[PDB]
Amino acid sequence: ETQAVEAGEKTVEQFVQALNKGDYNKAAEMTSKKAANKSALSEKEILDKYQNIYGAADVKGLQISNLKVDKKDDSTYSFSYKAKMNTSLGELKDLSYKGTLDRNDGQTTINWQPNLVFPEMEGNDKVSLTTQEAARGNIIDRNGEPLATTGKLKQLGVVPSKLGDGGEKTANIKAIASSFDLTEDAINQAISQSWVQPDYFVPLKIIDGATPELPAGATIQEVDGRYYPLGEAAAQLIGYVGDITAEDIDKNPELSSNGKIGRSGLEMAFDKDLRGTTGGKLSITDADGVEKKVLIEHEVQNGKDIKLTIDAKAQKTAFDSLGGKAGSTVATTPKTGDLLALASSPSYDPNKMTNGISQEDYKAYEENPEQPFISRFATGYAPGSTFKMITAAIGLDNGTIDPNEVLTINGLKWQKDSSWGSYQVTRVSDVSQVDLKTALIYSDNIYMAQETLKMGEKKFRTGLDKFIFGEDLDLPISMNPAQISNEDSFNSDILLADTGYGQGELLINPIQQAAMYSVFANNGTLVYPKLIADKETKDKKNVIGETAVQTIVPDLREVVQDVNGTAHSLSALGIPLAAKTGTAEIKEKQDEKGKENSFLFAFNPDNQGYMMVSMLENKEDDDSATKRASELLQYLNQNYQ
Amino acid sequence: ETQAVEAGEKTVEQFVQALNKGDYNKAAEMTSKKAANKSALSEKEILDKYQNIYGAADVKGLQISNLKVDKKDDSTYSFSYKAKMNTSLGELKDLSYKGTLDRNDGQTTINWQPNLVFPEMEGNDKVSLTTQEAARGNIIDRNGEPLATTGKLKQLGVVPSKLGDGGEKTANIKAIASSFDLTEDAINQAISQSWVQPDYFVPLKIIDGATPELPAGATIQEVDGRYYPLGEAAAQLIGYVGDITAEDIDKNPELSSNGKIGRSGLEMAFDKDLRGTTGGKLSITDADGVEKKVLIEHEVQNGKDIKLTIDAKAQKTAFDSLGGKAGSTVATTPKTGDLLALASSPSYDPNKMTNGISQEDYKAYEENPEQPFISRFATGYAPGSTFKMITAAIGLDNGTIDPNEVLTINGLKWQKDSSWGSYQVTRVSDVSQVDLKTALIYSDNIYMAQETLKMGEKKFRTGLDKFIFGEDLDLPISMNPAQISNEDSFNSDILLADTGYGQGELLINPIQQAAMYSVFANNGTLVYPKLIADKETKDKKNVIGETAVQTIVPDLREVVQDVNGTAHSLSALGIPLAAKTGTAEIKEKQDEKGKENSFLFAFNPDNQGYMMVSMLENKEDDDSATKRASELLQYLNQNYQ
Repeated sequence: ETQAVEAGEKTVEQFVQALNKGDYNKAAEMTSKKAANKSALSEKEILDKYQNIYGAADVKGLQISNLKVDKKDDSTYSFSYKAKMNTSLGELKDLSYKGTLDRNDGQTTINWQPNLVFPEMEGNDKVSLTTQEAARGNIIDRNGEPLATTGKLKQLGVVPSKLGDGGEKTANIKAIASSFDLTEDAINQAISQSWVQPDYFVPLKIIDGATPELPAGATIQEVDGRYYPLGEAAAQLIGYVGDITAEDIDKNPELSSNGKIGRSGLEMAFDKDLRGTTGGKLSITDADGVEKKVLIEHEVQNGKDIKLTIDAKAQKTAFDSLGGKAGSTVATTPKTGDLLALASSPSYDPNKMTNGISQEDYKAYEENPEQPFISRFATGYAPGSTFKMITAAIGLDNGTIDPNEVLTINGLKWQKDSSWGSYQVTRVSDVSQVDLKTALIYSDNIYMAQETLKMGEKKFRTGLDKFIFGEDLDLPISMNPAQISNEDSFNSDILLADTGYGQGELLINPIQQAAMYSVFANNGTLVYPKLIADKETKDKKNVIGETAVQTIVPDLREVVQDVNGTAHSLSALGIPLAAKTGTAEIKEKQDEKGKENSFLFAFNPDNQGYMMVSMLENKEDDDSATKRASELLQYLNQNYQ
Repeated sequence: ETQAVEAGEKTVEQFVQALNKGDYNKAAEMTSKKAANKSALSEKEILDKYQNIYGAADVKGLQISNLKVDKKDDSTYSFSYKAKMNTSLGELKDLSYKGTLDRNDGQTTINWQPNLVFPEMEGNDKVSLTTQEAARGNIIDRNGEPLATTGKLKQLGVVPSKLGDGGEKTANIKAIASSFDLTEDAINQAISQSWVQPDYFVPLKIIDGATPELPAGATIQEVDGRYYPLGEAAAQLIGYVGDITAEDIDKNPELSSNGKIGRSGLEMAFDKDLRGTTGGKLSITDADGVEKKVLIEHEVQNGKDIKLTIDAKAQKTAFDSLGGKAGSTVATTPKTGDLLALASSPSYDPNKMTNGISQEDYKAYEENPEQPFISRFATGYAPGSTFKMITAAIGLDNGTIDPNEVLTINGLKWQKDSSWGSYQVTRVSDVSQVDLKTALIYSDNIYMAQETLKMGEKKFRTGLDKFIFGEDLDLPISMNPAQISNEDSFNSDILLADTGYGQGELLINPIQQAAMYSVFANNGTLVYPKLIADKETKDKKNVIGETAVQTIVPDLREVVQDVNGTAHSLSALGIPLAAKTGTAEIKEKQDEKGKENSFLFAFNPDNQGYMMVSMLENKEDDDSATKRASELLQYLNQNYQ
């Protein structure tokens, strides 16, 4: 009967999944009694064998194939199969397992033998694992400057024994507390943890400068560890690493139990390329200790470096220019798409995170209303009033907009008709006669709203659709694709109008904005941004017409040159600029009034060497993105031609 | 020299693309002079030949392959290639073209011959095309009732000659205007269009009932055409058809120039299956008229029917119950996912659209603030306070919620702390002691907000992620996938709290809501909705725990049974119900105050025969989804067990 063979195969498959799912006791309970021709061990001993051995090699994911179950005698059935499993040294493949089953009335059991752990095992053999951790690779900028590297850090700590009794003990703590900027309550709390022992060195802080006077008990020790040279200026992008946990290993055995793992940003995105592969040997030995079989063996491979398009000098300038306010700044070389800077403010100290951080300091980052953990350059926002230049291009392309047509606009508020109720589009300057150029120079939202309505939704979307809404940019930074609105239709003249000047339901992150605005530096060609230096330049032709660009850019030079251009403060710099400012009124439930976002777009219209998009989120009164752009503009202009 | 062969191949490729892009004059201008051994015709005559022939067969998309260009003599090069093109009768494939090129100094030209139109053509041959339009298929409900079919419509019209002079002419118009509900200005305007001729029959309207008294000039004629039996009650779903235009044919030659095309809803989604394929013959004949070659020939294939899960009776009831207000109602048989009703109100008359509609009536639909064209069942909305039951399930699954724990809540407003500013979560009933059951019965948002905050974002998302946010449901209805929020993180306790009771940045359309709530009728298993009757049932196991369902459903029965349950009016019906009401406060720019959306969720907890989700958008004071649910609930309960 194959009626028994059915159960035979079934038993082995159950045994196999029991091991696969790490439930060794369940597997043990499917074995025959301990005997000469049956199971070599008892259940408890089998359980202990797998737990000990499979645990030592971090075995995980036992999968089989080519199963066969024939019969040899009434009471015994032989079986065989190929198998593979993952370990802390990679996958073991094409392993040949075999043994026999014991049929008994309505019970089929496995005559367990040590060879069902690893095929070549017999009797009291042993397993040995040896390993070498791989060194983590580095993240460097476009010129080789380090962004994430491995430094030799100075570490301060105290030895309770060499501290004192009561007299100096209290005074020595004072000395080190002031000498190294440390709350003396943190020091006492540090030295009184359950693990601390009178003689041990109790680590306290990392000295990131020249080592000063050392009081009694205070001492410095070198330790290797990750180091982020730009600090918080590039924390959201770069991210940080943390101690590997038992839980991380459970998900991926190929990590180093004793190592570091990327917890955020690029460190995580490229954790694999950066961590390399563990070196080592997994072997079976005999009772004595002689090597009997090498299951896996390979030399360590250190992590490889990742070279970015980022310009460390630009990153820092972009970040510092935000003055610790909520905002972000993206800078590119629009003809190739290189991301020179990806700044987000406020930020967090990645060196503290990776070197052990106070549980209250961490919470301080989380509860901070300005949310430093957010990567603002990868977060979607209404693009703001700057978007008028896109709407304008579309209008010129489709013929809806005559640059010379002059709209007559009275006052600072406008609505199509009474169906809009109390809603009205708003502008800041009351200019009566407004043509396109005048609308761009003064940032006139009423003009663009009117032209958007004139154009109509069908044509406006036809133009928007030629951009990148909906697309997943090919970047190692988590983000959502830009959207025009929540649905395929606005179903609203108000929304259509608001979308026309960058408000409405538009969500476009800064990287996506720089991507879209690149058309003005490539005659209507859109150039996708890139972050990895070696990557090839990718673009998308005919997003807007060359005529539209040649019409609009001269107007954008006036936004700077003209005495009433919104970006005229930048004309003083004396460098060729084409720019466009913008705002975005946002509503919040917590705030009585509404918040305002300030934006700046700018590039060199002579050589198309650089481009930058900057924004201050929920700006303070009198603050502005333009007000903070000079240094970066001077720097990019100087080095990117 | 292959230097000339380069140009030879190039010339043919240019000639080919010129034809491909329909620019026949450009192709003609690459031919040699008219001669015995050169081109058979002049350019103007070649131009006219393609325009006439390729135009007659709606040729489009000429593509070649296996190009070869050898030489025969110093002055002549022979060429050949396989080709294919689309036509009004489908694609022509494996066509063998051949001819010769004329080299001359630095100019290579094609010695054009009629065989470069169709391969077997010679001299003064002709092309003939004959066709038979396919009959459009039908859209029927789960029991065969027609939803989109082809009826024989009665059409009223007038004959100006048989109308009068001045006396009866003015009086006869009065008679027909009142006898058929027609503005007599429309009648005069109708009979005075530039095309109208004294003797012609001027069509005016479609009589959708019994034909009444016929005044002088008024007459009725039968015409075949699409007919929608449910009318506006299923207009958004079904959609309508319109006259095929030259522009439609330009995009797809396989359509019938003389036919109908789906412009919206299912009629469009399944336009192809429904339209069938044109029958006909494309042949080449000789000067005389004798058939010389049949290029393509096949019999017509009428469109095939599409059978939906919809229950026409339920569709109409669901639609009528909305009383012309803005809203939508979805109904299913949650164990299989069948969509019994997909109602959206207000609506538009699909029979008017397909039978020619006033340009002002069409505009009336568009400018209507309630936007009847929107398919509300496929539009994303904040799910509302009903969502508390999902949040509750997650809380029970992860152990954050103890059903018996009693929160003490004072008043109708609550905020975590002062960081929330003036923002506060709000509830309608001031119940001091609130446990889960009590929170569900009274629809207590403060309770769920507190539990959501307690649970925390990481766990809340872990639970939400087991649902269908992000997924593209497999349905022939255009929609966007549901979203939890705009980003992967809320970055806000307020948003986290609001999301907990169905507000915040949640966007879930009604079909997606019914999909999610199906877990309560399948022990935590989610069952994907289906619209096509023959389609196989698809599900997703373990979205929530069986314990959570067994805990929550009894509470949902109390929402109906308990005297203070929000859905207690429905207890009168005397049918087994488990329900949950909800609201959603929305803000608008046009309105001074905020708008409110009312929702109802309900199903039979005894047999899981049906489920329904209904919503009134921007409801009028005192209106409610629950207030309008009885008839549908009585009907579904009766027929879906």
